[PDB]
Amino acid sequence: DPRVTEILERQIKADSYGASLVDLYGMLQGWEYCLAVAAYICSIVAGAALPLMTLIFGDMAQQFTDYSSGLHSNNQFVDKIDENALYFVYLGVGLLVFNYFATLLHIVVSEIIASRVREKFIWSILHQNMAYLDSLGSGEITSSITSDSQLIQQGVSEKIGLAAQSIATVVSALTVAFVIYWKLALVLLSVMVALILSSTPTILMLMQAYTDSIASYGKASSVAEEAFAAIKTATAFGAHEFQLQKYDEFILESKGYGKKKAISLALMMGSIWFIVFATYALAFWQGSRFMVSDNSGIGKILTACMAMLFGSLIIGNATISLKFVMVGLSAASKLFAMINREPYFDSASDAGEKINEFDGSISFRNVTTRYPSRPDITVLSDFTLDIKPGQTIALVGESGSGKSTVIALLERFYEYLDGEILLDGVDLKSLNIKWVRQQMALVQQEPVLFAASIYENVCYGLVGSKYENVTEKVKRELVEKACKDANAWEFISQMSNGLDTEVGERGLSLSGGQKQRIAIARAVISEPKILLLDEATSALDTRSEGIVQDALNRLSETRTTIVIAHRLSTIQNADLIVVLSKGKIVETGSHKELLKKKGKYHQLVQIQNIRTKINLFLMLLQINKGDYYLLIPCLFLALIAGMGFPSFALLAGRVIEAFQVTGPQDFPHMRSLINKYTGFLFMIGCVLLIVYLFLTSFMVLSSESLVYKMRYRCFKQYLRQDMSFFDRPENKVGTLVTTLAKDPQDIEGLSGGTAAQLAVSVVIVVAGIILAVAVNWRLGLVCTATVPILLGCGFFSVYLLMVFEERILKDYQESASYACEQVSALKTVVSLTREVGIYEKYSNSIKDQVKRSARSVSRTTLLYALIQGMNPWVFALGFWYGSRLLLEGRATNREFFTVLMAILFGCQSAGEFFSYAPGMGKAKQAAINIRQVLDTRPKSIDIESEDGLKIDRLNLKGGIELRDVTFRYPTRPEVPVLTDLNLIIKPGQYVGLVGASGCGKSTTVGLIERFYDPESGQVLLDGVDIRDLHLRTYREVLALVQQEPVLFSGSIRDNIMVGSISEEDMIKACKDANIYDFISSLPEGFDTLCGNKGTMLSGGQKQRVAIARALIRNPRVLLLDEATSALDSESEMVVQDAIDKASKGRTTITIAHRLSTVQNCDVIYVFDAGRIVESGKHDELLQLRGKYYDLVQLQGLNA
Ligand SMILES: COCC(CCO[C@H]1CC[C@@]2(C)C(=CC[C@H]3[C@@H]4C[C@@H]5O[C@]6(CC[C@@H](C)CO6)[C@@H](C)[C@@H]5[C@@]4(C)CC[C@@H]32)C1)COC
Ligand SMILES: COc1ccc(CCN(C)CCC[C@](C#N)(c2ccc(OC)c(OC)c2)C(C)C)cc1OC
Ligand SMILES: Nc1ncnc2c1ncn2[C@@H]1O[C@H](COP(=O)(O)OP(=O)(O)NP(=O)(O)O)[C@@H](O)[C@H]1O
Ligand SMILES: [Mg+2]
Repeated sequence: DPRVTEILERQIKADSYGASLVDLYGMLQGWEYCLAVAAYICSIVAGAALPLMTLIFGDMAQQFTDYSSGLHSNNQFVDKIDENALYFVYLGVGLLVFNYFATLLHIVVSEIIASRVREKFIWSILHQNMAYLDSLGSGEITSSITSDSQLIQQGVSEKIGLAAQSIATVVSALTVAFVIYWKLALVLLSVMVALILSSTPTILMLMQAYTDSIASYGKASSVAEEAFAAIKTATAFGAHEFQLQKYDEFILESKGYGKKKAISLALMMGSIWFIVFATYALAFWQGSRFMVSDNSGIGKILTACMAMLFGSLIIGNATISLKFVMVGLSAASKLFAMINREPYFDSASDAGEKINEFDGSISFRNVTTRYPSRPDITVLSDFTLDIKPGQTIALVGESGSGKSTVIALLERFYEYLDGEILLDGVDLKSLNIKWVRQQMALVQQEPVLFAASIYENVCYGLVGSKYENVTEKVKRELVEKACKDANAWEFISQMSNGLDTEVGERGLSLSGGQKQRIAIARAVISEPKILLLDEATSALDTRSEGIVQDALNRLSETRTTIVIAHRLSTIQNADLIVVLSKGKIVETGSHKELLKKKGKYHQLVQIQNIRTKINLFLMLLQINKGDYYLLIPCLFLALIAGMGFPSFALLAGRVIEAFQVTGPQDFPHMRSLINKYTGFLFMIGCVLLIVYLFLTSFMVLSSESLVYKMRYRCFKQYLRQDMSFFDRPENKVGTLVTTLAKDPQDIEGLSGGTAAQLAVSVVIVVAGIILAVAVNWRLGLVCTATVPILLGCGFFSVYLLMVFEERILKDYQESASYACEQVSALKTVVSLTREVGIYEKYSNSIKDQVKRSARSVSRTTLLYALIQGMNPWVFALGFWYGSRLLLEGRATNREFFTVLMAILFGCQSAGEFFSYAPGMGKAKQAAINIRQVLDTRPKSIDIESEDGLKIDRLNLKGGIELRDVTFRYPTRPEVPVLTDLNLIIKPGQYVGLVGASGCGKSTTVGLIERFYDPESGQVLLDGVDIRDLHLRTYREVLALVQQEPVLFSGSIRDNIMVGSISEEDMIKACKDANIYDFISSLPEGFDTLCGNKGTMLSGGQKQRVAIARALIRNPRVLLLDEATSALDSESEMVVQDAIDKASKGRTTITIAHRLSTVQNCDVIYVFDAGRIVESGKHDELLQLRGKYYDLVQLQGLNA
């Protein structure tokens, strides 16, 4: 027990890992480290040189004020201005150079790190033991290959460079502000820190609201998942409003939390602007108060104020960039957990022995095995067997005996706890695993061919052979010979290219017969010593089976072979047959020997013989008409913003002019002016605050509303679709749930909030331009011509960042798809030992991709650096022109700084709208997908349409008639299920539809319920076609009891009343279902929760609840689609008691696999390939000695 349990956990134990940036940045080797260092240095420099613009602005402001006061001569003013303009030019050039190098080197280093991570991941995944790989959920490895490596690459991409730039900018801004003027900087820092620690409550509230909304939509998404999975039951019982009301109850909680989200976002975005203008006014006021003692001047006050705000504003950029770093580290924590895990079997190394002159003899001695997933069941117990060279052995038995467990033990996929497996007397645990797998050839039931030429697919089996590295002509001859010996040359010659044709997604797609023969050729070409045939003809068509079986027999006449045959006629001439029952060998010997013993083999042969004998924005705005009451004020607060920012610029210009003091004699007057305007700069600062407290709020509210509708309607548009919509491969339950999660959420980027923000930004930009032109037309015209440049730069910074974000995902697609292809077929890869070749191909692909990607990036990084450096040049031109204007008297210091602050506000307000650009990158896509979903309408089976003859209960006879019905499943229209089916149920008949499996007897339920319409033919209820009846009332007449009982999450009373068409009909139905006793025995009454929690119920009680649900509506036609073909024998009797009572008094159509139930049917119909072969009662069918007789004999033997 201790050793066994330790082995079973160690085979599957996935140890966790906590990754950091040390692990990610240690992927560099040697001279690559310098690149990383260089990148960071550049980033830091590109962040430290940015707040020097505040220094140069302060110096130019001081020069302008001094010249206006009359302190210095024209020549001095011109020379100083020109020197400051040169300083802007130098700063712009430096910003360009360092931004280029920082971005390029960060991207290159991220490419290198992620490529190393990808290589290590694929190498590690390929060489894990199969037990761990099976444990990994479906699609986990492919998601780690495709969508977890991009996150790692982003975490160390230019995003971390921008985070470092933001931190450096904050540090440098604080340093500049404290070095130039420390007293005012200290006062401003104290006030800002106080106002931030005072806004910590609002941030906490916003994060809480986000978390609560996420949880509420998680509950809503669980309701959506259960409805889609149980869409048949909901369609049959008309539970399309019940599911929608359970969904709407949870997407109305998300709206309630979105109202807190809106309030918190409005408060936070108002606090951020309160800090801005409060600091501005306080800086100017306290600087004037300190000037009466320091003579600091306007320059130092402006430098300190600008540096403080600059530093604070960039804190937001650091947080957004650091989000990517945190997400990347979490993805690394995942990928490094798997990369570091050591496999249970050391197949990567070359440790082990290699048998020379391998004969091909195998020996199992008391082999015992328990799978790691289920450590309590012994799948294989005391397995003993000896296979001499040349002996073809056959493993037979019922499903779950453990036949494929022997092959899994041989191939080292799983570990055997006790016993001993010997290859020519050498223990299997002391042999090289890759060599062991090379000495065998595994031919599975489902053949896997990879996306390559048939020549390459066949050569995939030459790994580790003596012919692995030979001249290509010898390889071509070998492939030709192997394809001839596999009966594959015949159809290969027919194809145009021949051996070079590409079998895979791209190129021709072959039938199982061709794919299986190519797999046989790939197996034979290696000349194996042991052949493992695991049902190589199980899924094959009967006609194809002949050619392939011939190939398999010719292959296996001369090698040690272990045949697991689905058809026992193929293994009659096997040298030895072993019968397995629950992992134990019951008998072994020749065909004639076992038959004379009349044991399990005799029964299996008899059953086989019997079976053989029987056989865009305006659209969403129009949808959300409610936003019309959130767009009447938003065009009035915008007007207020358009009259508040120009006023703010005017006041700022007046305050700067007030500082034109020649000496200490002007300090009193200045102070008075400073005071007065600083009052207005507050009174107009608060008004705008109020606007933000409303405006942002409305934005978020609007968005929330839209999302809610885009959820509700979308769900209401999925429940409307007919079953053919849900049969399509794309419309999986998980896919539809993910679409409901994503698209309604993502369409929030083109809501009324975006329109309001765009309108506000446009109004502010236009108001700034108008104010600048009115104040001084000579200056406003240049401001009008610099604003297009200053806005394009701000937009294209975001656009190029988006391009950098998209490149990572769009570039590693030709290579991630290859890895997902070779990993989705991982047992085939492992058994061929194609692990090294796949590693070499994938590594070469991504190594080429790195070199391509660096040169791809450099071109865009050039433009990004140019845009980043553009701003100081614009400021230099503006200041030079302004100084030339003050020279000629055509402008005033007040007018110049009013224009400057106006264009500053315009560019800061238009940069709020550009941050919406990434969102509209996805929202647009979402919008078009949602429009298709809303427009999707079922062809004929529509529940919402009120067109059709309604049914009258008084005249409702309840008879059914399928007249000349033929039907094909739309997914596979080639294969017919029903052909020319003529069938009649008279009213009140208890009819049973028995038949061989695959006869399409269960499709009659779908046709009567009108899940589908017949391709050609008619279905009539009481002489009236069902296509002319109202679907809702028709389905209310019917009732359905499915094979596996479905109970939607909720109380027992709710599930039982789903089929209600008074609290006493429900009791009566529960009594008729023999379930009321169990209900009264529950801790509570009918309020007990069943779905997904509460008192769990057995299959019998679930089926009885389903029967009561069907019974409440008092149906005239009860459709029992194998209501007991899921129950154990003991439970089946009470469920059958419930079923028999329901049949009395109404038309009942029972499809049953256990023909004991249908023994009391008035008329029994037997199906065969979709047509009614035999009809009549039980005794007459028995006397007929036909297909029903064979079925009852088969059921008697099968047990
Ligand atoms: C699951 O959660 C998902 C998440 C939900 C929202 O999370 C919030 C977390 C806090 C965070 C990052 C958010 C918005 C504004 C951010 C603030 C701006 C302020 O600016 C400063 C500096 C400048 C000052 C003037 C004002 O204060 C900072 C101290 C303040 C700040 C950086 C503190 C952190 C805030 C988003 C994202 O969803 C898209
Ligand atoms: C022109 O291109 C851009 C220009 C500026 C920006 C920066 C965006 N700003 C940080 C938005 C500031 C928002 C904010 C408000 N309200 C604000 C701050 C300062 C402002 O003037 C100094 C301001 O004027 C409206 C607004 C604060 C809440 C932060 C980005 C740009 O591209 C994304
Ligand atoms: N990876 C696994 N983890 C746990 N149990 C497993 C695993 N694989 C198979 N089993 C169970 O082990 C038993 C034997 O499985 P298996 O060896 O596949 O039998 P089989 O006779 O080859 N099946 P079949 O090919 O359908 O006739 C059954 O109970 C299986 O459900
Ligand atoms: Mg099997």
